[PDB]
Amino acid sequence: NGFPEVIYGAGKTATQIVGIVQALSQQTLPILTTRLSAEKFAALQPALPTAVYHATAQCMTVGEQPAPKTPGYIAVVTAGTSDQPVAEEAAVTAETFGNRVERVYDVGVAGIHRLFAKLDVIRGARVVIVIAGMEGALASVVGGLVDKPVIAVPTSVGYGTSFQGMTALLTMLNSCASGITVVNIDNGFGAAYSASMVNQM
Amino acid sequence: RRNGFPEVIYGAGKTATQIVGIVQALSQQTLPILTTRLSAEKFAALQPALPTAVYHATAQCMTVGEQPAPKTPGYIAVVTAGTSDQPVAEEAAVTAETFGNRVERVYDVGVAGIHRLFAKLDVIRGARVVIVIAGMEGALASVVGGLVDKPVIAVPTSVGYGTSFQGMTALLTMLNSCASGITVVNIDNGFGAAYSASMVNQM
Amino acid sequence: RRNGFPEVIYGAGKTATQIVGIVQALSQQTLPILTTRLSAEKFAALQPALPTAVYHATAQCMTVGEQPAPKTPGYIAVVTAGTSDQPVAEEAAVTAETFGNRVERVYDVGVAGIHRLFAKLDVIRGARVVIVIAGMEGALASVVGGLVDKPVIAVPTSVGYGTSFQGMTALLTMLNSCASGITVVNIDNGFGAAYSASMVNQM
Amino acid sequence: NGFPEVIYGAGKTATQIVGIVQALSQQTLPILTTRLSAEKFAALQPALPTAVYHATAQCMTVGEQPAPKTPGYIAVVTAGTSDQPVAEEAAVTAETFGNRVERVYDVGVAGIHRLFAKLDVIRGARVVIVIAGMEGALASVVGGLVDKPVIAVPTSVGYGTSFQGMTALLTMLNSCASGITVVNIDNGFGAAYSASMVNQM
Amino acid sequence: RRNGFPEVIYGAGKTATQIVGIVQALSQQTLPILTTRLSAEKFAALQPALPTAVYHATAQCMTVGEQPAPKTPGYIAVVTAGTSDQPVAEEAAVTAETFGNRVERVYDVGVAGIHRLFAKLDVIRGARVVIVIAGMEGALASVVGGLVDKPVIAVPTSVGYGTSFQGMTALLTMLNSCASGITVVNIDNGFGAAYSASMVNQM
Amino acid sequence: NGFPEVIYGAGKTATQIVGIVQALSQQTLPILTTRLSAEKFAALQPALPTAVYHATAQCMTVGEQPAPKTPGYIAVVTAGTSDQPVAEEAAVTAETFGNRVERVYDVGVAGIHRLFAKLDVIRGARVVIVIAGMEGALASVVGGLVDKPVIAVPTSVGYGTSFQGMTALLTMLNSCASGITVVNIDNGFGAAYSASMVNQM
Amino acid sequence: RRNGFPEVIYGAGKTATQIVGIVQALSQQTLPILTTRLSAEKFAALQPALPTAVYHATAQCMTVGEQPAPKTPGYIAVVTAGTSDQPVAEEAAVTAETFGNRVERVYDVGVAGIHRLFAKLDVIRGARVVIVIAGMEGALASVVGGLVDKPVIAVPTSVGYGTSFQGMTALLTMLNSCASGITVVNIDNGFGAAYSASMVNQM
Amino acid sequence: NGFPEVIYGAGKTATQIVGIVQALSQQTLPILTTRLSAEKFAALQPALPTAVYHATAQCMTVGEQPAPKTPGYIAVVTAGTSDQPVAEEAAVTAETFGNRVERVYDVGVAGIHRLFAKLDVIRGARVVIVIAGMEGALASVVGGLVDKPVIAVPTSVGYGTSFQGMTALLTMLNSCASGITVVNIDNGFGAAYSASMVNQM
Ligand SMILES: [Mg+2]
Ligand SMILES: [Mg+2]
Ligand SMILES: [Mg+2]
Ligand SMILES: [Mg+2]
Repeated sequence: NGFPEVIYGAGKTATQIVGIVQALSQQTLPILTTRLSAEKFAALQPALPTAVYHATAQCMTVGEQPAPKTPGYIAVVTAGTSDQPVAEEAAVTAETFGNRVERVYDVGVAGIHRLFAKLDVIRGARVVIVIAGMEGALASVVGGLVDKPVIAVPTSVGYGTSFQGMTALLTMLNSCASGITVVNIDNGFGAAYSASMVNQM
Repeated sequence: RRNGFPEVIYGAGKTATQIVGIVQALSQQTLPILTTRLSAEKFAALQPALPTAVYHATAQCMTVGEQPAPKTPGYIAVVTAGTSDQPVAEEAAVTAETFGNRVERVYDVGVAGIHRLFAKLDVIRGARVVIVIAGMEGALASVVGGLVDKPVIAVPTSVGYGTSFQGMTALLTMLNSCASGITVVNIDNGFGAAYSASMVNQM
Repeated sequence: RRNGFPEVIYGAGKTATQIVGIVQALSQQTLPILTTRLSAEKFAALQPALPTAVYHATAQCMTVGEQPAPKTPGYIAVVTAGTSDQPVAEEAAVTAETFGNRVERVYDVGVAGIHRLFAKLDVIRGARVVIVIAGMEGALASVVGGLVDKPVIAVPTSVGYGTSFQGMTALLTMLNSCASGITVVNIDNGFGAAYSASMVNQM
Repeated sequence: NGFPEVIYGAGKTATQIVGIVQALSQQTLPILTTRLSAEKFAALQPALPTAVYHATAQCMTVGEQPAPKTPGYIAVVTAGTSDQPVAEEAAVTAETFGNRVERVYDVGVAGIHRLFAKLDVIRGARVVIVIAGMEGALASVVGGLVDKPVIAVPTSVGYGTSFQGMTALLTMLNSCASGITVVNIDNGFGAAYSASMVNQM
Repeated sequence: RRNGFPEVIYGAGKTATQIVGIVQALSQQTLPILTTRLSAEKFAALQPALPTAVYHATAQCMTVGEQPAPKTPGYIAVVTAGTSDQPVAEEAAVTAETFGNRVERVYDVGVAGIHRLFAKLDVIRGARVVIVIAGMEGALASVVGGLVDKPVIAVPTSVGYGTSFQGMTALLTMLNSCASGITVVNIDNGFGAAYSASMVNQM
Repeated sequence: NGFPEVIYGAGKTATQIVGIVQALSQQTLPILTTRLSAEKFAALQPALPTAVYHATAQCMTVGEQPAPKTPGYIAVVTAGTSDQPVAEEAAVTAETFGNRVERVYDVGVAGIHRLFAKLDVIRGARVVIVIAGMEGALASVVGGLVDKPVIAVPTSVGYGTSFQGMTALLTMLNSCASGITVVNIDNGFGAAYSASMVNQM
Repeated sequence: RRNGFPEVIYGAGKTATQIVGIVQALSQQTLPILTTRLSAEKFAALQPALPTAVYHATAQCMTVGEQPAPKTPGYIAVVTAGTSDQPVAEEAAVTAETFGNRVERVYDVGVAGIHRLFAKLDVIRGARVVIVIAGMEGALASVVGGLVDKPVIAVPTSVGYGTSFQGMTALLTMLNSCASGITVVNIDNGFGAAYSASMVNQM
Repeated sequence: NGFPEVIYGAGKTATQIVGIVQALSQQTLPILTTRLSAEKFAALQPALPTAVYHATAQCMTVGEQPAPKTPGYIAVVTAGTSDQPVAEEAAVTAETFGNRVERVYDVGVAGIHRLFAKLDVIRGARVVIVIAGMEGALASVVGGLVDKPVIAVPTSVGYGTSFQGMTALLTMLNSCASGITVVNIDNGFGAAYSASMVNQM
């Protein structure tokens, strides 16, 4: 089929992932765990010593770390430092599928000059992924400045009236006619999954 | 006591003769009066009743009276995202001028083509205050906010396609951009924005 | 710089003569232009002004210009749930073809009668991308998503009975289906979906 | 009357259920406890040793476990493993009322072939109960494929934009013209109650 | 394979001739067909096209075909809160009868005057199923639910004053009443309620 | 003026109420504390030994318990046992203001016969106060059966789709033409305050 | 049994002849009847049918019958925020008078110019009950509530600009003001407010 | 530039603020920390002993406390004592930027006479800042009584139907034609930032 396996680390218990990981990882393409608790990564180190963990990403993969299967790369960009978790969740997921990924972090619209410094890197990426929370303006900015496919991920980070990310989700929908397609809140996985399919062309 | 304010009438709540009954009752102070949000038909039956009255179709407002020079040399900037927001922006611009301010309009400056914003950034930054008006693309307030170090009044507009929610999303996004002096007002309320912007300009 | 894109005009924001003032001003590049979401009356007063223009009533769009061969041999699939979503789907299909793509339409493929989906599954799966369009029954994006291993752009539609919320529920359900490459766009935004789908098809 | 008794395990205190269970279970049809805390099942074992507990269902019944009062059975189907709690809450409630119930678990639309494998069992059930959370598509699928009464239960399980189950509740309402009638979020009890009445015909 | 169901057409999505093109194409099975939610003008241009067709203005539905005896001796009860819910209730009643059920209507049984409910409680309780229909006063489903030990399908209606939210509150209240067999359907969906109620009546 | 004093027990700290209670209760009409924590009632017993506490009401009054200043009484009615807290919050507040109050508890619409048993008491009360949460039908029922002023209080108690009491608030508004006026969620104080004014006529 | 209440008909739910069929059927008790929320056209076709009927255009209500003296000497106060709330307030005032109460109207008492409230505060405070009616500026209920020690029934109105949400925000703000006897009713429900206010006035 | 630096105390970790404070406070205008945890103010005292902390404001500034750079002052007014936190958050932020600020606290509409006692002070302030939560009526009152620029801040404080401050945000928007411009919930920083710009004219 070509796609690795993926589970639901937050939806399952501390060991149901490992009870089915051995029934699902019978020497096949590497495994992926999304939404894994920072504490539950320690309660499973003795069960799988050959496991790597990404604290910022809250994801863990046990197996092969593939190589670039395409000369083009995906660009993950984020406005503030508060969205770095869901950014790395998308980054390591786009890495498991076998796509080189370039990280462009802390590039909010409050400092728009920071984007034009890294615009040459963003424009030369087969797909780009915009991440935002409070006032998801970054999507509209990169959408009108980059004529390449963009995936938008809203984040639940923020305080009052952000509505746990709902008001960023509505922003990036309202600027979709610029080449932007948006997925669900905190769904860095679904963005990198779709971005991988577009990059694997 | 009056502190130098022109008179304002809500043109949508009154009938075609109730507003001319309040204009001719105020036609003695020599200070210009203003009427907001009145339809083109609400004025068409008035042109014979008020020969000394001028109407702005795009702004949907009417002002009648001798309008003297601006009270302050500073100018406020009315920034618009797309062509579909020209009504509300002109509603704010024509009412901002009536209170006695100079106003430099900066229209069609959406994020779709940000270079248009950097073209007129010098005019926007050198203004006492800036009023941002945007609809489906509520991002414009965030961009201008972080690029100007002067007060900003954001005004969402109801024009948009689906999920624009008659400008409700534009309201939330402008609210979540209160970083570098962003301040939002009600939906479509170009007047109240220019009301607050006139006091800041004439501090 | 232009990278090979046809021209697009928002037909709902302009008047009947403002769009023919922009068509004849662009009638020199020989590259076809497009106009989205213009009413049948907004075109009826134009047929004498543009003899070389064709209109799609179901799509509510107008394209004028010599349309050459497709730029890529791949084809995108426009999948529709019910007969009531034919407008938006055709809006996406006719604009997806203008950018220079082949498109194989797959209509009336609702979950009410899933066998109709398994009938044309071979055509849908062998396409470079797939655009799903659904209204009250937002489930179609979820089913096609888990059944095709190609990118999918979901487009909710406003048509529906009560609680459909002008397609708002269809938006939420398509958003909660981002498993196997599902990606949603704005309500009724068949154009923006096909805009993104054209770049993925011509990577 | 024919119906057993039922209480509100989460709405009452640790012993108000037992203070009224003896005033209400004076040797009558078996008793039922909905929404009972996993901890409070241990603080009441000494008070009623003849009590059975279902951890997955979070329900406990003290008395007779009846037999099938009708040759037909009710089918409880669920899309993912995250809805198994409210599924078993409905399953054991349909069992107390005296209806045989067939469980068809982990049958999401992401793997639609899993449903057609068990479709012969679902189609031959006097009533079926669909359970879903994220993108409640399963209801519409079974509704258009099974010409038998369907009850729909939305679940609060899920992350962003699921709105604690609200966005599944709206989905199954919008496909009611296919023989689907939907109840409240996490209300596995009300679904099995109605499904029992339909089965007891 | 068909299991004994009459044919149904969504009269709101089609044009005045598209539904008569589907009626005459089905005028060979001798099994009656049904059309829901078609306007009185959508039928007025049809009376010459279908002499063997009967229309129910209050129900906004049309049925054409030889309608035989009921399939089961049991009867379902259609309970209505106020006079303003007669349209949707009759939409459910006329479609519930077409599938081959007897139906005993119980109208104007609002909580404002609960004695009217206790008057016809004997008729309601002795029915195989009961369909409750209510608008601003969504409480009726809760009262009947706790008073009958038979399945109940609740149907909210969009009619109401402010805060009724086109029947959205009626939907929530009927949802929070799932105690004694209450089960809610979509807004105004009298058909789908009667569709489910026909299968329960003919178990 | 005639009205006792009232504070905000949940909005203030453990002793700001007592720091201002002595500046506000300089030998005047009795004092009232709304929304007081069950734990904070113990951290203040040494500061005011002449204080009475109502655990169910989560309110405490320090001073005179007045007598009926009017021969008529207010009736507080509640559908289920889960609304008894906010019911007693209204009951003891209507008692401080000097109105006799009759309690009619556990009278849901699921057992409508329980209401007609106590309808003779409800109908003879100058004001009545309906309390409800899940499916606030009780208000509409008593409103159409009692031609006397009714105050409606929605409660935050309930599970899914109750929206922390929001969906009961909308119900009792939609049946206001029957002599019903509704206040805020869990605002038993504001109901008894208004009911007192109507009774003190 | 009737306890002294006039008759009330929902004028919006019935047709132009159904309400005159209920008026002439009640034209024998000599007790006046009332009809709420009927349009000016719904009465224009009635003036010949009921010569002994009077209509209130601002209130959109019609009352027919010999109206005797007030039942109690106390008076209720109907307080209005702006000129745009005169319809609903008059709907409450004319129905409050029909039940047999004196009512002292206090109009145009918005927070924009609070001195107008302190001018007529003596009249408002000395009333048995007070009904507050406000739209976009829902603050008026909070101000009057803390300034009068008599029961208050708040009534939000649907009139407003953006974000007023057809008076939904006015409903929330009046709900969050339940401090000194504030009690809110449904949107635009001036009748139900006056229904409750008549029982409190005649305790 | 003229503006001091500001961080996000709640969005960062216990020391990321200090890891970048020394890279950002290389002997420049004073530093500002918004939304700082009451506990995290103690875990950083050994790292910066020359730091002052405002418990009510939940903000801490390390450096110069400037002097009035303009003879006019900003007025922060609040209705109840429950909004004093976000009030002091705005007060100390307007103080860092170099504006004298006058505090007018506990001035709700329930006691409107308290406002007219301090109205002479409010009217003589180049900018005023209204703070409110439950029934944000105070903004409309001061807006119609003060012909000077007003900034409105809604607070998340309150109970039922306040919707974590959402229903105050909608109130002050609906009275913007009186010279009122409103910012986000609990955003005392953004209000004082804008109020400073207006005062620095
Ligand atoms: Mg682009
Ligand atoms: Mg079916
Ligand atoms: Mg009554
Ligand atoms: Mg002012």
